[PDB]
Amino acid sequence: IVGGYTCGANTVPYQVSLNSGYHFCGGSLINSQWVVSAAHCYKSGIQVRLGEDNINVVEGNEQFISASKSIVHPSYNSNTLNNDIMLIKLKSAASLNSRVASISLPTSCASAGTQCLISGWGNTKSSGTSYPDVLKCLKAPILSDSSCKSAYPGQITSNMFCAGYLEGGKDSCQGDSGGPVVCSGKLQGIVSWGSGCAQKNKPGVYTKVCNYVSWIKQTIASN
Ligand SMILES: [Ca+2]
Repeated sequence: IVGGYTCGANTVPYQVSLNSGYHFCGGSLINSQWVVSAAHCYKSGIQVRLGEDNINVVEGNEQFISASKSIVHPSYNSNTLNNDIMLIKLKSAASLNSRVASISLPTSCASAGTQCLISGWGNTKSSGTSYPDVLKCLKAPILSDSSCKSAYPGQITSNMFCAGYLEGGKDSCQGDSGGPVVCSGKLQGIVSWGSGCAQKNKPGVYTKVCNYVSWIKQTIASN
């Protein structure tokens, strides 16, 4: 996250870190056994780390649980990042508490103008590289479809929305991918892509979760 703030330990209790020897992607806990992330985050050997603040120090609220199954969306296209969403089932159920908690799925889509909370352990510089150990947060509005399409001609599908600031300086970044965009207590986006980070006229592009709730629910009901 560029231009954000230190969330505070365990204040984003649905935030997960995906670990394959090192943090490489965010996710969101959506019930005791399932994590939503970005399909472009797919790899084998995933350990899900819940209850994290400092990803480099064992602080006492962590739960580390191996992935038993990953399911990338049936229609994911890695070239266009259309349908940039995947589900991860945990080998055992997380113990849900005040610091490890699921995030509600939306019943309706967010609209342009709604402020949202975006979080992750991604890069904090737009012209440089510095990775935080503790979780970083950013409050950002959804942008209109037209201004999203105008920022990225020929690239925005109906499964994508933009959020952030056209003026630059505040965005998600590399290593935030897969993580949450939460608006009024509902998971409305997944950190997906963008041209650099926090660049003028190049806001963050997010997977539009409301389009996938049917798929998420049916997948969870059969796996
Ligand atoms: Ca830790």
